[PDB]
Amino acid sequence: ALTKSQTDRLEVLLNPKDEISLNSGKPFRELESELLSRRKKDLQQIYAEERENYLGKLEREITRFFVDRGFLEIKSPILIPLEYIERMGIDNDTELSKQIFRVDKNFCLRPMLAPNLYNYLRKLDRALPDPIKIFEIGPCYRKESDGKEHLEEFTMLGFQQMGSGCTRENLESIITDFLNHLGIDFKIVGGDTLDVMHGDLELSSAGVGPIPLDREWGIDKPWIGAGFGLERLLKVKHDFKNIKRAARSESYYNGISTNL
Amino acid sequence: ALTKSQTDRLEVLLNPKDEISLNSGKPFRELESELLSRRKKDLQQIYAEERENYLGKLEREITRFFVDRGFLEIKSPILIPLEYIERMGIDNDTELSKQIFRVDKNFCLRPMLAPNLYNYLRKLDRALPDPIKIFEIGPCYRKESDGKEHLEEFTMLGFQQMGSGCTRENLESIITDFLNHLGIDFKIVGGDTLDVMHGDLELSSAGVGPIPLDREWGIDKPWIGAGFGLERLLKVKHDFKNIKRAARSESYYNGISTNL
Ligand SMILES: Nc1ncnc2c1ncn2[C@@H]1O[C@H](COP(=O)(O)OP(=O)(O)NP(=O)(O)O)[C@@H](O)[C@H]1O
Ligand SMILES: Nc1ncnc2c1ncn2[C@@H]1O[C@H](COP(=O)(O)OP(=O)(O)NP(=O)(O)O)[C@@H](O)[C@H]1O
Ligand SMILES: N[C@@H](Cc1cccc(Cl)c1)C(=O)O
Ligand SMILES: N[C@@H](Cc1cccc(Cl)c1)C(=O)O
Ligand SMILES: [Mg+2]
Ligand SMILES: [Mg+2]
Ligand SMILES: [Mg+2]
Ligand SMILES: [Mg+2]
Repeated sequence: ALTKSQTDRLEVLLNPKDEISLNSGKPFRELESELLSRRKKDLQQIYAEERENYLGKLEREITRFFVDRGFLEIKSPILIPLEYIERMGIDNDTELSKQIFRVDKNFCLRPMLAPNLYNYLRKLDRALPDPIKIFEIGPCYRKESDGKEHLEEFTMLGFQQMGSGCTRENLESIITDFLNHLGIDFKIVGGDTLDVMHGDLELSSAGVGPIPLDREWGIDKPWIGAGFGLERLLKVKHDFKNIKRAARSESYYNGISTNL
Repeated sequence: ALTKSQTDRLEVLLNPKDEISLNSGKPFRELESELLSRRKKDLQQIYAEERENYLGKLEREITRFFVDRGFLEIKSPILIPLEYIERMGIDNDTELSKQIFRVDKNFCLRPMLAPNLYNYLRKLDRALPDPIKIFEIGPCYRKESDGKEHLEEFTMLGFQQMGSGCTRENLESIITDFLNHLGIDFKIVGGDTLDVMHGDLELSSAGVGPIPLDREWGIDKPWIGAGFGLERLLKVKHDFKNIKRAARSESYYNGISTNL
């Protein structure tokens, strides 16, 4: 019989599309050599043909979707002033206050895109015609307990529209077109707040403004927006058992173990 | 006559393609209203047509170049173990040792891509045919003195080939094809080491292995590689006077002031 340590080793080499019975009679060394051969072949095929990383490719595909729908592509700082966290209403009572990676005395790694998106909406309202539609994709950081659905370093899509047309119906239409474009099953469950679920996994939280917090950011128009984790989208699309398979990582490439 | 503070204000609104004499007789309020009008028009045109961010677009264009040349696209952690810095030979004597953004007790924001690229070359050598060609584009972080050519948060392209064909000629051919593809003037000046210059501005440092440091990373094959700053490429291509115009930023969008 396989030890638990041996099954752990085989599980890192197992891909969802495999159809191998680990619990059958075959010895560990033979099961391991078979899986090593397939994963090496998987990497050789990627190298010979497409050569694109799942996380980079997903970001490029989402970028094309939102640019084509009239949203301006934003690239804003990842290292942000610590004051932005408090100004978001994240005080000691909230969970997120304990999840911040602090840097130096006055900076942190952003755990969210909302502060920079607020700042862009306010500034662009002086220049662009109504409605203002923006989006950003990039790294975000949170301290988390170990869990199959959370990374400490992940990638967030955030989009926001401000001005006319900021209805819940329009928000649900964006989400619906977006996930049907990507081929990801979902249910929307519900200022108004709204979560996008895949089974028990949260793909997104979405919001409809105005809300009282807007005033602190110099915002006084209605808005709709949502934030999606890219690694969670990849986990669902590729049926990964653990989100570590979709992360920026030295241990996995497109969900394939790099320890061969 | 304009005050220095007024000229500073006008300089943030001035774009390289403008042809306005600030030192002429026109009053500040009129020069400011003219420049505000043009920059608002510039943003409106981006929003109406392409809607792509210069830094995102450049990353996508570089990605296509290297994928098409047979390099595997890597996305590796930005928050890296602090031990990687020492293992790179960065001790107290080097400048880079004082430039590290530390996070928690044992992590830092990566100032370079070399450690993760080394780790990928070693792991992929067990799976991929010779030669192994990889590249990564993403955020890097260094503490810097104020200067028109440096950001504390920037974006690095790093590529590396390991195995056969790792000659200086082949390295110079990659660099030359790459920058002629982008339309960026350069001179290459010179294990062997090699810098890619635009006038007095360093676009890249490049290297040819083996070097003694490889052994610490489990590497024992020849290699060639180089690292390029994306914001410096944008600064040259768009003739920005200060690299702040090309950065991830809340103050500039595609080199256009957002404070209008
Ligand atoms: N640690 C994380 N790892 C991966 N994705 C994350 C992480 N935290 C948040 N996300 C994603 O970012 C989206 C928006 O962030 P947010 O609504 O603040 O998350 P959240 O409410 O903390 N979700 P959860 O922690 O799963 O209950 C989420 O719906 C997830 O898709
Ligand atoms: N602070 C920075 N801001 C922007 N680009 C940078 C920065 N540091 C390095 N780069 C870019 O990354 C490339 C490779 O890094 P590296 O060779 O370590 O830089 P460097 O030797 O410290 N250059 P410099 O600081 O200008 O003398 C450089 O050639 C630049 O294009
Ligand atoms: N609240 C998360 C996700 C998000 C982003 C943007 C907009 C909304 Cl409504 C939600 C963040 O600030 O990044
Ligand atoms: N030395 C810089 C630039 C670089 C990257 C990769 C390879 C070479 Cl030769 C040079 C870094 O480690 O990121
Ligand atoms: Mg959470
Ligand atoms: Mg949520
Ligand atoms: Mg330097
Ligand atoms: Mg250098």
